[PDB]
Amino acid sequence: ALVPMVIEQTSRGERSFDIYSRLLKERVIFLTGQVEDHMANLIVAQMLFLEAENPEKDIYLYINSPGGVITAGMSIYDTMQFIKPDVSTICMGQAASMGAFLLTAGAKGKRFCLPNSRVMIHQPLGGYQGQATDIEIHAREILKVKGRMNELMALHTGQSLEQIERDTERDRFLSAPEAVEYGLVDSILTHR
Amino acid sequence: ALVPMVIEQTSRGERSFDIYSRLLKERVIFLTGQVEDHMANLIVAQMLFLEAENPEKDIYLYINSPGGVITAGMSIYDTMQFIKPDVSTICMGQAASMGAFLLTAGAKGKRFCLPNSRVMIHQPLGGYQGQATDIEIHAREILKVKGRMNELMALHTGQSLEQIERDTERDRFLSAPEAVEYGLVDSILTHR
Amino acid sequence: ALVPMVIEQTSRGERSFDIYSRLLKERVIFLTGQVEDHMANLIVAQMLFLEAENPEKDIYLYINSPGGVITAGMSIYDTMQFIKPDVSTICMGQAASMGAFLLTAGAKGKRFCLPNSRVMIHQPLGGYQGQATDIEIHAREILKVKGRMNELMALHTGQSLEQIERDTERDRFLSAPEAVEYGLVDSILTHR
Amino acid sequence: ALVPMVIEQTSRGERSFDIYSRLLKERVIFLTGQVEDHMANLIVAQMLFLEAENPEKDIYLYINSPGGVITAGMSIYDTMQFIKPDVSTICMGQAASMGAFLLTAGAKGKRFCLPNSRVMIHQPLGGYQGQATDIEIHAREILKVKGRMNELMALHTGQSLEQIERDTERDRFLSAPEAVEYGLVDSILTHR
Amino acid sequence: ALVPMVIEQTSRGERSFDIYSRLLKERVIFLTGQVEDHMANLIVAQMLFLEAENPEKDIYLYINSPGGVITAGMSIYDTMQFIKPDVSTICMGQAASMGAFLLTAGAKGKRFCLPNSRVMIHQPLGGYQGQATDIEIHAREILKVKGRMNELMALHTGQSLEQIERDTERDRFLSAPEAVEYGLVDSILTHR
Amino acid sequence: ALVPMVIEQTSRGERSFDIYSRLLKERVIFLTGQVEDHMANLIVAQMLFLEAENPEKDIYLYINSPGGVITAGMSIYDTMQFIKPDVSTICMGQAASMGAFLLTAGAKGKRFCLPNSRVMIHQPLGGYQGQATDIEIHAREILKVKGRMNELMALHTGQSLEQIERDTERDRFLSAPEAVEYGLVDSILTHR
Amino acid sequence: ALVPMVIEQTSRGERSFDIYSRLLKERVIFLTGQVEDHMANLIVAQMLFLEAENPEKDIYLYINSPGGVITAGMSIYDTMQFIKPDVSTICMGQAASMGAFLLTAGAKGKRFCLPNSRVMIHQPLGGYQGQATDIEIHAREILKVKGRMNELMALHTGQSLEQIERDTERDRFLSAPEAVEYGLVDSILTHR
Amino acid sequence: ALVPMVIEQTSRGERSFDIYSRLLKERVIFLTGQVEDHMANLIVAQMLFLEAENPEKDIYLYINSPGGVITAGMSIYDTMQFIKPDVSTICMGQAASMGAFLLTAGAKGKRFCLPNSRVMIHQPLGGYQGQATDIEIHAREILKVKGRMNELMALHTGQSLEQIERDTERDRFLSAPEAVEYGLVDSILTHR
Amino acid sequence: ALVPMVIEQTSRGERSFDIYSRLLKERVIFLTGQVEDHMANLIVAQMLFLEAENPEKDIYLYINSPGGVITAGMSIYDTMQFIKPDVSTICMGQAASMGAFLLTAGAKGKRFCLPNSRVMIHQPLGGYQGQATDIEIHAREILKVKGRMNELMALHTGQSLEQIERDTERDRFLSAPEAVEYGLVDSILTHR
Amino acid sequence: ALVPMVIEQTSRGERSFDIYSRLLKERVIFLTGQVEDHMANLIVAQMLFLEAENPEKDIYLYINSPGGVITAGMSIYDTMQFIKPDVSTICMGQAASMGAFLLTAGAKGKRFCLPNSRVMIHQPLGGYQGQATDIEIHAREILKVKGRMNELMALHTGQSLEQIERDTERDRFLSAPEAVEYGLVDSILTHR
Repeated sequence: ALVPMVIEQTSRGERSFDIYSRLLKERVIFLTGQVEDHMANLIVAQMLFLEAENPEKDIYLYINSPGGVITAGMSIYDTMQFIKPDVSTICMGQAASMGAFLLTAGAKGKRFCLPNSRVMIHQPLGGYQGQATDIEIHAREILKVKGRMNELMALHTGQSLEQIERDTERDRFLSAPEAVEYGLVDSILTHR
Repeated sequence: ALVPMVIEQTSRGERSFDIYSRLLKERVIFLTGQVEDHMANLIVAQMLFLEAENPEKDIYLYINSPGGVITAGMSIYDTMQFIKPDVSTICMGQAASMGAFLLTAGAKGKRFCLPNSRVMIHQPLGGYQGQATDIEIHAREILKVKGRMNELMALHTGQSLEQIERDTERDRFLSAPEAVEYGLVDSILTHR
Repeated sequence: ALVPMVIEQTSRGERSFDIYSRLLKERVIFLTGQVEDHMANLIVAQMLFLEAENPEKDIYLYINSPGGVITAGMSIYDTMQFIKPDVSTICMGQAASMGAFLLTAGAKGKRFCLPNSRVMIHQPLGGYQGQATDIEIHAREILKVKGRMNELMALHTGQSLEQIERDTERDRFLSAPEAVEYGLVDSILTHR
Repeated sequence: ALVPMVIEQTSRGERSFDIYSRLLKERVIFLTGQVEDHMANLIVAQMLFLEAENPEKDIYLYINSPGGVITAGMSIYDTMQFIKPDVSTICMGQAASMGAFLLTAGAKGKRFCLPNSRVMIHQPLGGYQGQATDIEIHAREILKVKGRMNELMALHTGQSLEQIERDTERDRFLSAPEAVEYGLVDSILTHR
Repeated sequence: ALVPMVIEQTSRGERSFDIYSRLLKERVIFLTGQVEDHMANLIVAQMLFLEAENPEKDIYLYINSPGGVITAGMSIYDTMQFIKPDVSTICMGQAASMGAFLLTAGAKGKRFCLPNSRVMIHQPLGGYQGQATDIEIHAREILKVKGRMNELMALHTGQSLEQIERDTERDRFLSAPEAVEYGLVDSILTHR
Repeated sequence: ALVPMVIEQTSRGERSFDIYSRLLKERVIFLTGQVEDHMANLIVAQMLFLEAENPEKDIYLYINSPGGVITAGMSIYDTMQFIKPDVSTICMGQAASMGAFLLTAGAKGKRFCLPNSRVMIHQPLGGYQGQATDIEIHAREILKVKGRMNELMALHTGQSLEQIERDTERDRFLSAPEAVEYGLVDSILTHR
Repeated sequence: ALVPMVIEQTSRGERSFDIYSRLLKERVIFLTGQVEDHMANLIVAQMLFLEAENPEKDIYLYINSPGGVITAGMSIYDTMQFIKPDVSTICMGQAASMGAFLLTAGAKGKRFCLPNSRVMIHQPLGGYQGQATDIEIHAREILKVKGRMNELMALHTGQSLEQIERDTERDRFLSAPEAVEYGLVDSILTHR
Repeated sequence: ALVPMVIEQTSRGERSFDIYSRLLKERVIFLTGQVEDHMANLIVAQMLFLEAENPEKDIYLYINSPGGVITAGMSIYDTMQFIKPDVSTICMGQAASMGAFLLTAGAKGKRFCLPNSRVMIHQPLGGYQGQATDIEIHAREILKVKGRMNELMALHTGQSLEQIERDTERDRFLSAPEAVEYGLVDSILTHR
Repeated sequence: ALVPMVIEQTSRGERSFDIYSRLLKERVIFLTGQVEDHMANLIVAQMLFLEAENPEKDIYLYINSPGGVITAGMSIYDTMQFIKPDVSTICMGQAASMGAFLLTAGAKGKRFCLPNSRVMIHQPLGGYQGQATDIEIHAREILKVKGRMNELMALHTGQSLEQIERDTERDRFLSAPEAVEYGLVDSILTHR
Repeated sequence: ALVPMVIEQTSRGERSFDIYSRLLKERVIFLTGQVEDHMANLIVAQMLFLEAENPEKDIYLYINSPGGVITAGMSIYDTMQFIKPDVSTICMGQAASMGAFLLTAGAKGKRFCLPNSRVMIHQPLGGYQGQATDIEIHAREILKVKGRMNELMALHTGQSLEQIERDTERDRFLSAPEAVEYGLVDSILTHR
């Protein structure tokens, strides 16, 4: 019973559903832990599934994540922009590195975070071993990636590009009220 | 049978339910072991689930935990303070560190612990490796967290902030009667 | 087939039940292996369930275990004392250390053990590493626990406190007839 | 609950399927992780299954993978060309190495990638230990494969063979707009 | 969801089968990965099952494998020859070593491979440690096996025995068109 | 040459001694690295040897060390106090923990440190595992040692005892000028 | 001979020394590999030994090292400044990090490097684990060291302090001509 | 006897030196195995020692090595160019990578190799992990080194710079007669 | 005493040499173990040393070794062919692979083996991992070496090249008299 | 003092020799432990050394050995037969396997063993992994050795060849009196 069962009444009222499936039914998706490929593929499958179910309703994404692989994370980034319905992202716990990136990518006006949460941002990491010529190729690609993400942060936050450039040089930590002022989230949820 | 099944009768019931799901129906949630992200993620889902079923009834949270990750613990804390119904926390076994933190966060007047339990509190731990510049950044963040945790302790317990500041310098152990006197819990359950 | 199925009859049933669930239904709980947090947590859930189904009948606890974590063991102890129906404990195989402690915690007149069983008792173990200041703090806490466990032994067995302290300095082994004379159990079951 | 369940209505409505089975029903297949033999044996079974279900409709293949074993990739490669309905390949995240090989192999006019994706191509890798005579045999086989892979790239992309030969000498990275101009994909999906 | 489910309508309409069972029903068996005892044992059970289901219809065996244990593989070989209906083998990906051996053992006129596949053949491997007397016994046995394997290759392929012996001295790789000319397969499948 | 040889002339001039023996001859002892039993024993043998050669002349002890095991360190301390000639201690690099303790134990008026050195002091560390009874014994002994070390610090430095106790609760770092003002050393050497 | 012996004539001519001792005799000291405590201690012993032999003659220090422990490096630095004769440093191979620091510490007008050498400089690294209180203490100390390290660079190179701070934020590599222009060395040696 | 002793007569005849010292006396230095810091440091000492002994006589350097660290190899190179007597290099066994570089650095007209030797040349290897900004710094530095090594090859061999760049793209193996035509060596030694 | 000392008299009788040096003095060199770089390097030094001592006298090389790395072995081979005095090679125990190669390279008429010895010959081994292009480069170099080694076997033994080529396809073992007939050695030593 | 020094008087009397060198002087050689190549090589060097010293006097070889590699051991065997003076072998402790082989190889009439020593003999051990073709080559190679070892045993002991072959199929143990009767040794030593 790592994951409990719940029961809901309908017509027949017989069906029971793993608590996470019960939430998927209500259009709630959770993103937790490291961002990698298998995890991300599952999240994308859930979004495509909900898009098909009802193209006219919002999807709520709950984020609590330390970061992860950029390539994997970008498949979520693009799915969210490609599917028709809005995705509203809510930050709880933490949204760091790639987690923060996806958090700001939610529908404008619908980006919210709980009051004791933390958001942290920073330039991408990477590395390589090989011949001097291969090193050059791989170095150029990571720099292009850094530049591209810098452009997307400016687009979603409203900050100038140069300001974004300075702010990601070293780990930058933001409290929930700062994330609001900075422009990463629109508001802080407080009480029901 | 790591987890046994139980049987209940209702309308046409029948229906068997893993003993932990049987208790979820009674609005009982257990929090045990280390506080981490996957566990915490699941508890939050359970609280949202109960909040939706009946916004007007109390949720009982059983705590028996040695401590854990602060970020994960804060996710739980913020949900408890958001959802409409009261959460009544009961400490059994131990509530140490972050576990103690969540124990006192329950609804006022409803924080209760069993007579042979133990509660322990202490300032947060952490660390880092890197360039002197990055060490500075990370040191500032841990100090801010320490400060925030102390304010929340003072708020929930009624102690002055300085008293909280002195008492968490080193591990402080409290017996159940001491937790009551100090202000971490309101009362001790004895016999039905 | 690690755990076999059994079939029972009722009205319409039939009904197949993991052999351990079949016994939970008869108000029988088994406690085996090391006492720890996850397992203890489950024992507690089972006792609360049975208490609700029929507050007027006894619960039988079968004990066969080498010992374990005191904190986890205390949660079981407090629940046994809190709930309304008597809990009758039966020792088979062995009841050592924390296992022996819980054995004597059963309802008076209802503590029974099988004739070739063994009971062993001893003062608690522990340890620590750190600054001399931290060592003192932790040393005091273990001594407080030792004192508390002795009080409870004296209370439940009828021995004076001084006698309990002398007898637990080093491991002490008792045969079933010795446990009866000493006061840990009330009687020995032989043949039906 | 690693994979959530979804419920759909039909006549009776008794349909409960893991989200991936639910999407197979809509003719969507995902390819993620390394390309190997057990995985690229399940994809083949799924494509054959869909071909029979309806020989006149498109199959959608989502590709997000770093590369893999050429043999495994080739059984997929040949099945896609053999079966009657078009396979439309969509690149998300990354399509590197053998992953890119399969991406370009989809139906003409239907090869598309999301805007922040990456495609990377390069000559095949391998190795051997043994007698000089065996080394020669194995060296020849890998060179034949390199030659064959280059012909297939030229066929599908429209580049001359010599241009393909010059571009795969070292890891070549292409951004989504570059893949379009180069000829690996036909277009970029933007919004539904 | 490692293996997806598929639904099939009949009379009443309730059929849910793992995709691999769905294909067994169509008389398709898949042989992949290393050939060993447990897997070989399952392939034989499936063939006997189909033989009984309908003695007058062909069985299709899909082969994609690097090789394996001769002893285990020979139990598949003998079953294929014993049973009544023809077994048609199709090579995809690769058929190396023992894989190639089983490939050519299918019904004459029905051995077919896909165009980008590879087939590789070689003399058997083995080894031993022990006293000089034991080494001799084990050396003789492996040589008898080499002899028997060559006779069967010559029988099924039409090559003279001497030609088979020369060609298996060292790893020999054959492309799909060569396998056809050599006589390992009868033809190459192209498009539906 | 992990350690080089040097040549000096006396009478006949045939003197080639390892560089460390050459300096022992000038009544110079180097103490570096962790202070543990085998190494400390050698430091003591060297001091006894020098005392015998000339009871009226000073011995120079160079200190550069991160810490030690205390017991070993005390045998060095007591020897320095017991032998007749003054031991003048010089701190280069660092003198932490036990190293700092021995540094201040040098003859009054002769404690000196180089200008870019660091001195750090703190209360002793330790630990134990066992029965609650043994834990008590070991905890008492470490506290007695802490007390004794503080008395010796106050004696040698001129600080009040109360001040020493407060200052060793947490690691305290002192720059060379701070060591002078505090009273750990008498002066800073500058240039010959 | 891991290290060869050489023969030199004097008076009787019976002189056979380890080539490194032969060079110590010419007032040549080599500093190579990581800078740590045991090796640094030896370098200091050699300099004291040479200072005693002839206070009026220059000592030559050859440097080829990647870096090391700051504390160990400082004991070398202070001895060089303390002893009377000029120490002339020569860089061959590389002088990185702490090695670069010691290189510039040589007598003004006598710092020289070979033409294909490399010099690299950066801010110091460090780290720590523990209670938030201890983290603060250790973070403060590393920052103080960083500050001290910048003052000495500016002192020896003639650069302004602000310029030094900017230039050590991230590793900066200098070719031999750059080291001269920047002021780390006075000149480049070419041919005897 | 890892290394044997040999006897030679001068005056008194009492000379028994390790065979390698015996050859150092004849101005012969051997460079074997990987080039690294400690070994390179020793070669430099031998070369300086021989220059002093007799500035007018050639030094013979035997090379047999697979390659090594560029920095260490460069300190050898600079010494060869700095010291006054010519250094004649002779290659036996192999001179690969950095080993080949040093081979060509010998005095013009005196570079010679044995007839069955092999010489191999290639571009520098390296790598790095860290932030995109740090990658940018290190990648640039390895490219600067590559450029410098190519200039030195062209200078010593007489090849144009463009020709050197093309030839070091991938491992290039040369036989002794090829090394002569290319210009890495002046001639092949045959028989005494 | 892994290696014993022996005493011999010349003039004053003061000669005590390691038994291996005692035999080096008689112009005897032993070759045992694998032929690698460091060991081969020592043999070359010994042969150069003996050549200088007396250019007109034979050098005896005892061979007992299982194999080697070829490159190191070729430096031994070239030295034997360069130095003026004949080298007489004697095989005892075994001369396999590279050992056999060096055995046959000795002076004609002076190659001899003991009667119970074994000689074994085979084509060279090697391997490589990497891009298909690099595999091709490395795969060519190993074949050039195979070619050259066969050319030298034929030259020294008198066998035709075609015959050598056939005989080294697989391990070929020869007894002492067979080696004589084949032409690897000139004769068998029997008794003094 | 792993090995002690001993003093002897000769002429002047300045003689101090390791105890093993002292015994070599008396023509005593010890063979102990496993037989391998580095060890065997030393024994041969010692025997060649003694043969030269005095061709007319016996050499004593003490054997105490569990066995070892035949190839290495045969180099001792052949040297013993080649050199002019008789070699007398004495067995103490044990002479097993190859150790027994060498024991009987001593001069006829001079093979002696101590009364509680034990001797054990058995056919050769070995093994191989590879292609069936290589297995055959290596298997024949070990059988030839078995045959040759059998001939030599019969030659030295006087047993017929058929008897030797029957006796070595399984480990055969002989007490000292049986070794004498069998013919492995000539007699048993008793007391001086």
